[PDB]
Amino acid sequence: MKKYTCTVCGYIYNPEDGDPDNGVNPGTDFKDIPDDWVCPLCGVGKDQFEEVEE
Ligand SMILES: [Fe+3]
Repeated sequence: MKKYTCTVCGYIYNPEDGDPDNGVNPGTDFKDIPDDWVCPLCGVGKDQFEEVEE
């Protein structure tokens, strides 16, 4: 829950929005995101994501 950083490129993930365009429905917790999922426009993979305190 809450938003999250990428790691370096600068693509903050928002769970309330999800990333449905990429395959992650809205309301998907960053933890629940499949490890097969990757940054929308960056090539690294979900790792070392800091929580964004909205
Ligand atoms: Fe990225």
